Amino acid sequence: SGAIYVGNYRVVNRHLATHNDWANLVWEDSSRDLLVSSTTAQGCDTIARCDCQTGVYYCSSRRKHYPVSFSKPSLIFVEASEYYPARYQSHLMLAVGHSEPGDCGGILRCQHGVVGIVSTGGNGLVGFADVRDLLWLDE
Ligand SMILES: COc1ccccc1[C@H](N)C(=O)N1CCC[C@H](C(N)=O)C1
Ligand SMILES: [Zn+2]
Repeated sequence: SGAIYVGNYRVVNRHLATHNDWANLVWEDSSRDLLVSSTTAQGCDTIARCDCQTGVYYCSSRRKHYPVSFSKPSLIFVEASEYYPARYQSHLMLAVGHSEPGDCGGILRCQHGVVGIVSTGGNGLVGFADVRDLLWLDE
């Protein structure tokens, strides 16, 4: 679990969105596994606006933050899970690192701010849903 809180927005994995998220919906995209809802209080996270390929992510199944090198956002085939059939997920970046299903939502960040959140994993890989192209999150 986990979310990004920027301005009056809450960014979560679409597959983990709550009923309150759907009832206060701003935008959602199943192909990216992202959903954004509106919040009453203002958030403290800042979104990175860069092309960094190194950063640090939070792994809840280890209570640890790990530094990683990650690929550029791309269209990647993701195997069938209990939340989605086997499909191509877009705007996804891969890194070598530990992940388990409940790790989705953990933040990946670089020197400029938040880059994205954990969305996929398995076999010593972790995939992050990028949010750096969503310029409207800052307005
Ligand atoms: C962090 O997730 C994992 C980590 C290790 C092993 C396996 C997993 C998950 N079975 C996983 O990859 N997904 C399940 C949740 C939906 C994901 C998606 N965005 O399509 C795919
Ligand atoms: Zn950066």
